Amino acid sequence: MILDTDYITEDGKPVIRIFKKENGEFKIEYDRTFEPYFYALLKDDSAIEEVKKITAERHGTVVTVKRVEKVQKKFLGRPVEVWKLYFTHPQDVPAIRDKIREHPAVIDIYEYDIPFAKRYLIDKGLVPMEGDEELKMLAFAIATLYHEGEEFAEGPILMISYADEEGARVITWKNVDLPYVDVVSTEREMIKRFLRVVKEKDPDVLITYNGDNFDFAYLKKRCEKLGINFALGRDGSEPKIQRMGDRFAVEVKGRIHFDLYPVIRRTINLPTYTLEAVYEAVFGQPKEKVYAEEITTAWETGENLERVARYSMEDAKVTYELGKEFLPMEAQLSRLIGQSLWDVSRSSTGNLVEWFLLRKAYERNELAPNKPDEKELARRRQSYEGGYVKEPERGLWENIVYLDFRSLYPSIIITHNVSPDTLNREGCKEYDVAPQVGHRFCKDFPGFIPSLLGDLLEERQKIKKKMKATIDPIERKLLDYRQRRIKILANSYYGYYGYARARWYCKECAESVTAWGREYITMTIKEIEEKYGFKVIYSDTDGFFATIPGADAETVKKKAMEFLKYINAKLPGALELEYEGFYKRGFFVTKKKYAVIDEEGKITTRGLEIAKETQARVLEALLKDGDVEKAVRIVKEVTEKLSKYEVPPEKLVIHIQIPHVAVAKRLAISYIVRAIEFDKYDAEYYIENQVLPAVERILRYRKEDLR
Repeated sequence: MILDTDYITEDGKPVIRIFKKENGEFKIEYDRTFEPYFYALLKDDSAIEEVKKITAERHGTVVTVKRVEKVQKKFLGRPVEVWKLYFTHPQDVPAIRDKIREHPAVIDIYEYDIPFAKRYLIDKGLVPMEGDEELKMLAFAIATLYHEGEEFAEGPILMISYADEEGARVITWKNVDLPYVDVVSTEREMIKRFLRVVKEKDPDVLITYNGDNFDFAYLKKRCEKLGINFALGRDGSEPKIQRMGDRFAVEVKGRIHFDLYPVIRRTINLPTYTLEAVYEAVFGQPKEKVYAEEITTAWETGENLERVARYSMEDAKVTYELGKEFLPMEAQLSRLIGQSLWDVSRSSTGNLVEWFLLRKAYERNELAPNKPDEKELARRRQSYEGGYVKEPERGLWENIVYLDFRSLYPSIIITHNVSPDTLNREGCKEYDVAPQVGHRFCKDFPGFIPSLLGDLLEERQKIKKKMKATIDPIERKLLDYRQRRIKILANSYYGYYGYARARWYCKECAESVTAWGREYITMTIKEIEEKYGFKVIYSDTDGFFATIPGADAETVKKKAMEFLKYINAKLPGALELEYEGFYKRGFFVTKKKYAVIDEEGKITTRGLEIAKETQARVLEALLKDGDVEKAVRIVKEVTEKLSKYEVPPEKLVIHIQIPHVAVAKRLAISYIVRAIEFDKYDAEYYIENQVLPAVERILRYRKEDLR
């Protein structure tokens, strides 16, 4: 399995090394054959003699142009004559490329900012994270001592917790008595112990949570403070720090630093991104949290070190449990994109497609356009973004079927050949004009993007076919993660067209897909009402709900299957409209806020929602019971229990802490009322101001009719 690629300079010559676990042992390959390059397009091949003598300077050693060959590539669907400029070392390119573009006879410069390490993977066709070998993993986290005002990492570390397969142990420094805790000498010996623990297992993945911005920076500052080489790279090197724009990143050479925070950030939307909230959002188990003030109160005194050590151990366990969950799906993404798991885990969705396009561009000899210059980069961000959802029909509806579009936006791209190269082509025999926006796209020749897109969907079906007829469940899990990965990549193409930093940027293509998306739904938002009964209630992009009014619960299903076979033969090729599921009593209030049922309970969704109890008492009556007023009639009967001071009050309690911080000033942490106590009347405001969202959000009669 290829883990990563980079280069070392040897005698001023670059040497690509391919870190790869082959069989059960780690291995380093070496390739001194490879050499960097970029392209130049010029007026006449006369000045190629003048441009070869363009020289720059790096480290007081003059930079030269090594060799040059003339190659032919198709750029914007038409072949071009560009020159492949070779050089000796990779860092020669940033020092001379602007001076070659500086030449008056050179028109433009191409493929000059691709990292040398990643360029090698593309041009050599080497796909990372391939094969059936298995990677050793170990998760570790550090818990330290904190004081305000003090600079970063001034205080020492208290215990390094590490979790591998076969258990989670904790190395420490003070004396705590637990079967999974190791004490030794000082803060220095515990590092050399942990550095010993790491190399003994020799893992391929060092799993961390927020390790790019906390753990490694903290470990490094104190290691140099105590004069110890932090040997973590399998070649004896120390973890390198990348700039990565705003925040920083850390890589361990020979291994894969898998920071969970960036990947958790991409796939989940949470109010706070703490390990405890992340652990239960992914697995459902609560996780106790020991704070920075409690951790700096136990060690300094020695009182109750039983919890400060056990919290770090659990931090290690869940970071391993999360990494073991999220890494297998992130490995197929790297094998799909063709970059290291390190590069892929910290990449935005748009840059994932960019890496994937550069790969396909090289195989198909497509010259890659350049990144935007800074003037046009600020010009692309001003672009108007417009997506609209028709307002949902209000009321209570039953016997509903939800119809869904099979990959609407990518299917629009392949059918109409939506691409920057086919855009406004000259002299073509057939065009497709987009609705309202009016862009033309040639159809005689397939575009670069739509050709690749069709090769992705027609590669996911061929994989979903193979998921069945495979017996090993872990093998079905491999194909399950890849097919689920192709869909995300394909759905990122429409967003890539609007991506500002994108190379294959085409705002004309993006507006067309939205217009075609709007045209195709509204065409089928009707066409079902005029010919098949069936008036629609809710309708977002790629999906709409519909039902026949006052029809049988089964007749709608039998009528829903008839319309599908009709428009599926009416729509173009890739446009497939599919059947998702059946629903009974359901209501819709403004776009994107809805709650329905199926046929056996279970609130299909909420998308909108003491009071935690009252709100669930409004939902079930509105859907399962389906009575009209009742829910309004019921909440009006909360004042009879709450404002009358006659409902069990010890639920008024807000068990959530960090009225605000005044009870802490009063207690110079559950509470209800500047009180704790309890066992004397409560407040006449919570009954309305805390149940208003339990009603007004869902109930849209008079909001004071419940008062």
